[PDB]
Amino acid sequence: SMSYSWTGALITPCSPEEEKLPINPLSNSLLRYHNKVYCTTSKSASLRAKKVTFDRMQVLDAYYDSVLKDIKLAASKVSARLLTLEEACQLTPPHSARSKYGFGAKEVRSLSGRAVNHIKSVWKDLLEDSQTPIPTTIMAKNEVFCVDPTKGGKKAARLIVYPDLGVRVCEKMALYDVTQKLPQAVMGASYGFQYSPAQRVEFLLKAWAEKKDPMGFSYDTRCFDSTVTERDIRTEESIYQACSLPEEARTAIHSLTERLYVGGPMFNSKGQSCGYRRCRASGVLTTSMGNTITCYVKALAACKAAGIVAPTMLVCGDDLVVISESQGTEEDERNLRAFTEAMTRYSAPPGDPPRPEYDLELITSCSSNVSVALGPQGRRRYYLTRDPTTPIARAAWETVRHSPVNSWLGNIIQYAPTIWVRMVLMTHFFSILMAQDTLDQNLNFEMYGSVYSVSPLDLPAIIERLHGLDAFSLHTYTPHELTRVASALRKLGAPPLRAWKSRARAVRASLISRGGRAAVCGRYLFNWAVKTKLKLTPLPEARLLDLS
Repeated sequence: SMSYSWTGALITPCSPEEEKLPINPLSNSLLRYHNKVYCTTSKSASLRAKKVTFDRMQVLDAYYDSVLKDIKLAASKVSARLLTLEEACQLTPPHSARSKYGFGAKEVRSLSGRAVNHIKSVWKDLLEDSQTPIPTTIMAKNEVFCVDPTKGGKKAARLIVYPDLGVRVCEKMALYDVTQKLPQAVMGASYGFQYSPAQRVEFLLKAWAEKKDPMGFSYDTRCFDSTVTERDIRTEESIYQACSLPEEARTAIHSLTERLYVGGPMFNSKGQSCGYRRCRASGVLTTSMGNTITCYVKALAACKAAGIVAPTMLVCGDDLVVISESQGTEEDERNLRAFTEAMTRYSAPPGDPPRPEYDLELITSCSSNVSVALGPQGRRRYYLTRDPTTPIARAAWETVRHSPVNSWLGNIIQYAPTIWVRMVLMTHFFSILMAQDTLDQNLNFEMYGSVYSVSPLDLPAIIERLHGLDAFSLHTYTPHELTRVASALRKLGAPPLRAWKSRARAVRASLISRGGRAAVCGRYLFNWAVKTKLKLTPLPEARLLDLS
């Protein structure tokens, strides 16, 4: 019923937090310097807590029961195995929060005796005790954004709840294989985390075109993790148990569910008792899978209850998109309210009220949207994009405060064909790499389910294999996309696109001077910056393949 209960103890930081940069070397232009970027910190943790703390009223119906039955049948078609202790240790990222038991990721990844022995006792404890709640640590996330004076004030920090390192390894042993198969088995094409950008585009276009008169909407649940009830979480376990799993995993899964996922005591960085959770914990292995499947179920039952006609959905955690047959604007608005009302009954209230959309380009799925531009031959070419405000804000921050994993490399790769990646991010970072003389240096970034290491000097081949040769020749972007990029640059206080184009020439010229891979980067990545474009022929792209 109540998402959380608090003792009064504060949510404390573990290190001194920085909220603003001393200098922003991206939003600077000879005579115009700005710094509108910020990082969330502990100071806003109490605000967040108040936002996410409320009573959940949940009431199901025949629509829900029916859909859940279908999903459990689908789940019985899956088989999963226990992960080996070694396999689980090997899946532990390099710098994940150390344990309070005398070891860190380093020791787990190398299987040191202390870590291994501890994990074995934890796992054993899961098999014996299925009741005792596992303590969790709660902390405020430090994420970078750009002030948006019109939409509102600075965002409050997100809260992150997670168990000790030893428990996190045991989660993988029991549910990792499941997290890799279950969502697709029960959702099929609707499971969003299975598509590369080109496929996501193909999916959205295909969904929009199959309707005689399309209408779509992206649902946004207000504090989704906070809306999922204990009932929802136990139901998720029955869905897992529907699978074909070894008795030992079933035991651990039930324990993990009753002692962790369902809820439990939270402590701050100081060890003080902070409160009690009765909703989704943000830092557990099953959060992405649990949210996705629970959102799909509620969403599918909602569509039926509301009478949504021929719905095709795409789910990405708590982000949901529905494309169906339009019934006329009047009827579509009535159907959406009905949908929203049902979602609310299922305890999945909306943040921003949903509204019908009749232009595919304006529908945001998994944070992105489809747009179009012209290829070298002049034909239409579709690609995935998104609002660049946050992505660039973080690129600026990561320019000054160098982090272990870079978000900018990831955005460049995932959004290579976008005009904001080509004219801003690429021009900026290649200029910064040559300034520091670190072009061939490998960097780490994230696409989820991993951290990848790559050299900027290999970007052109990576981009061709991922998006094709057209990624270097798109032109004539839509007025909606150009406007959005321009708005983003204004809010950031960065120079306009035409200025980046001036700079791109010098970057391109410098790269070509260095010859080698750098020269390729210059000719391919900046062919847009010159009037007399070069040829551009296939590269040794046919020598790689990605997982994410």
